[PDB]
Amino acid sequence: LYVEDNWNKCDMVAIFLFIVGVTCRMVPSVFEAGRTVLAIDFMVFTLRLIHIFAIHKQLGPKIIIVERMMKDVFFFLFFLSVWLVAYGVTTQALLHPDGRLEWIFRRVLYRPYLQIFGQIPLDEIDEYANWLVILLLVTFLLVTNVLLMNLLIAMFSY
Amino acid sequence: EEGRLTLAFSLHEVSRVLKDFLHDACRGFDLSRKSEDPWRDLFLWAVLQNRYEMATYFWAMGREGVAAALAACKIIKEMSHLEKEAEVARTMREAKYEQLALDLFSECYSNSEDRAFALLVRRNHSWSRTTCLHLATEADAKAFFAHDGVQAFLTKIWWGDMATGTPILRLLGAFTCPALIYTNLISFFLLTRWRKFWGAPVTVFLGNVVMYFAFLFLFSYVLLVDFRPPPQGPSGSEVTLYFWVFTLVLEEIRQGFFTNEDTRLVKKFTLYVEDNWNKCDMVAIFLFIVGVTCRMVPSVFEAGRTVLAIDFMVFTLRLIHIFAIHKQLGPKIIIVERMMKDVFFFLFFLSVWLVAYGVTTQALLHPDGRLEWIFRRVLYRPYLQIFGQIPLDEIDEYANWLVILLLVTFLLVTNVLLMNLLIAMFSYTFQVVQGNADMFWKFQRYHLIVEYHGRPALAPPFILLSHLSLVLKQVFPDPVDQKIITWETVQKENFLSTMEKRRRDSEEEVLRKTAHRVDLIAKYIGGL
Amino acid sequence: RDSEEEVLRKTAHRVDLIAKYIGGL
Repeated sequence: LYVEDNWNKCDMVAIFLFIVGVTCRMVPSVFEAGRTVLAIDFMVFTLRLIHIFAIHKQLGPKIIIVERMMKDVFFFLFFLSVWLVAYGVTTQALLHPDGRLEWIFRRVLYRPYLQIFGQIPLDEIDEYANWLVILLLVTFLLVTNVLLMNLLIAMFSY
Repeated sequence: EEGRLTLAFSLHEVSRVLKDFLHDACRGFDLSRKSEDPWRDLFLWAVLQNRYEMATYFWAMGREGVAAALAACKIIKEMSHLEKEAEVARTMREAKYEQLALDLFSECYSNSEDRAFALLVRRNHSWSRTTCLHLATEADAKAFFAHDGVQAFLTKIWWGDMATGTPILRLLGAFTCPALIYTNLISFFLLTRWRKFWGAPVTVFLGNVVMYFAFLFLFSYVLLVDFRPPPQGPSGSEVTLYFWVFTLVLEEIRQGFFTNEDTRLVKKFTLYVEDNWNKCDMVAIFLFIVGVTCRMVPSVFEAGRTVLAIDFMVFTLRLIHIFAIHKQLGPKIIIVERMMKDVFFFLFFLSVWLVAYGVTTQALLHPDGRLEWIFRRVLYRPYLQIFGQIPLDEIDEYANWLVILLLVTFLLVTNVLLMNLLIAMFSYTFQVVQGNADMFWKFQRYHLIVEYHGRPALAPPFILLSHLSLVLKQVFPDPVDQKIITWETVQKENFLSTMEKRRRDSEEEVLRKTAHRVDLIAKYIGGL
Repeated sequence: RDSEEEVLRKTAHRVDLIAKYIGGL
């Protein structure tokens, strides 16, 4: 019944991460790995702090509302991310005929954080006329991702 | 008239009206012999003429009440879609031959919950051997498929073995574990146990979805790095991806045309295309074959690359259907699909507004003969000014241009208001359409469950060998059903009796009865 | 007891009783 909680599991995984990191901290060869594990342990510790709303009448139930929404939010966000990655694959395999896996992955990540955050690199997204029509169709399709975000927030509020 | 033109009424014309209506009543109707199952005959005779009271009466003495109430729903729905005087049509359509079957099945399922599931799969004796589900799907009985009893049936046929109890975690984890491990994990010569544990629908679902992901990633990498010169063209990509997509199309056609029976080919073809997602697969295969034909033309190399790279987009957009079975997420898809029809139009007009703004700005501030320059600048401003980039070096310059830039910044808040209107109507339509979403999802789940029941366990690659085995195989009880019939009748009359008791105990009847008795006793006492 | 359904049923039954009695006469 101790483990039957969800937050007791939070504390358990937190202590596990911290002890793994403190064991890595004794290995001079894995110095950076220990630093990484402690710096994620800190994140789980500071995420533990959420329970202090439980006693506040005004704010308290908002936490459990969010927790209820989170179960569907994770799945829907995962699929939306798969859609975004598919869009990235289409763009990369069409416009730019990048053998470095680092190049492909980092460009797909940057376009998710530049084109979806307000950066249209016309120097790399607009170039002979077939590529222009392709860029047109991509800008055309982006409104579907906007609709997907609208669906997300609508179901979230419902 | 048509029958005599080919080469007053007997029963042949009647039989033909009915067979034209349903084709489930194909037997149909010697003017002397005593009729067989006459109460049905009277049900029909009184439901064709749209007579209600005599119809439900004649029904309340017949054998079945989820076979016949659904056939009568279909018949009156068709006739109401065939009426001329719209008053008669609106009268017919408001007859409710559906609530009767839904009610009889509710009361027939609460009482046993395991005989009901022999009622559905049953081969009805009086209506020429067609299951209650056939009749229920012809009538488009959305209000019947949404019935909790039928939903539990669809579940127990979805899983198949250890039906209600198989958590998704242990289910997915059972991938590699052997027979006895499954026995210790999920309930259910041991080769037959492995068959009964990996022939069920849900295992076919997961197997085919895993093979689908593997197909998409193989196709991605072979569209990315397997474009060797047109001398070889698609070298490693072509063989694999072509084999896969070919067997996939073969699976689609087979499952489309070789599943139910050997009915009319044009009808099956038209109802295959009558979907929206069958059209998705059709246009996908068309795009892929166009691209693979372009891939043989060394002059249009880039065009083939483009067509394949759009084909990939339509393939990966096909993946959306796998939410249909998830209760929590399922109906969100159809909510979005409902909103999309208005979303497309409203977004198109908003885009026209944005382009008009771009034209005003370009024709005012910058007096660009290159069409490329104009179009690309209008596109960039839609992705820079509406995304957070105000180029003051090109939007601010002598004072008239300054006032113009001021007015443009002033007007931008109207586009902000337009976006607010968009999201507001978007959120409203969701609550507006949240009603029928559950019923539509239930219908979709039925179609999906029977679909995945139909197919074998092999994947699209192994679907070749599966269909090979299929073509190879193509190359080479009265007492208990009588018991179920009697039980059906007993439950029908139970339902009728309790409905009549509840109608008697209605307080309107009580008040009218006591008022009439008060009037009688008052007249009597006034007589004295 | 004060439920109006019980009140209505009680008064209807009493009306039926008195009606049967007065019809007997």
